[PDB]
Amino acid sequence: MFRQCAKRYASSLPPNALKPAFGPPDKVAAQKFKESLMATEKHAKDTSNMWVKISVWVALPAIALTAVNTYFVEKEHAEHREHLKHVPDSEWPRDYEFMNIRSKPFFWGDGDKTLFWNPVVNRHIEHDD
Amino acid sequence: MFRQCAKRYASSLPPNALKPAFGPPDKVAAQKFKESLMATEKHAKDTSNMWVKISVWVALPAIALTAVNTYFVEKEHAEHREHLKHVPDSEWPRDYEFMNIRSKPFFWGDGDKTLFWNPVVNRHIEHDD
Repeated sequence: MFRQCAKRYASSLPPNALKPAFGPPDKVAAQKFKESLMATEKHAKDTSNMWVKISVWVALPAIALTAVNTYFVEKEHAEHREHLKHVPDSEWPRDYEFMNIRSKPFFWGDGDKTLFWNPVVNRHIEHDD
Repeated sequence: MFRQCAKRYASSLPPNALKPAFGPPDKVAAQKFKESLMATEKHAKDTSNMWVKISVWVALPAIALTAVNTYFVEKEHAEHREHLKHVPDSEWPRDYEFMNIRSKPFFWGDGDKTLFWNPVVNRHIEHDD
């Protein structure tokens, strides 16, 4: 019976459960910017895989130097002598066999046919196995 | 006279969709920049400069071993001093012929006489067949 004790000018019905807002905001560029991003996909490809992959890149030209440095380290020792002496000729395994054909180059020599009886034994005549 | 009214219909609705409006050049370039200056400042990054910057970081450790290698080879003659007599003869092109001409200056030398029997091959030619 008693409702609204004031005379209105136009029929209306303000909000009660929902607020339609009676004032258009100002910040509208913040939406069109974030909205364009959503659909527009920029993230792609694996950047982490390519990043670490660079390691091997510089690791190739780098080791190339360190690799040669090693040989240079023992270069001083190599030139030096400690074991494996090289003086006599008998030590040479090739010599013996080479001595055979050596009979031609020199041609002249002492005891060629007689000395030949030595190597001929190394040949060893086989029959079957 | 006049009879222009603003609100006549008792049922209005905000235009959901609008119509296109073409015309003269709008130029979105000058606006793209003016928009950034509006609130935010100019700003200027330089992450790319980090690529060359790191170059020095890795250039320190690398050159470290490189520098040490410089003295390493120098230690060669250092440790093994006293070297009046040469060695490489076939390597150095000059050496070979040099040993021949040196036969005079030296005058007296042991081992050069017999060895001289080899270089002579170059002096005289050999015609076979």
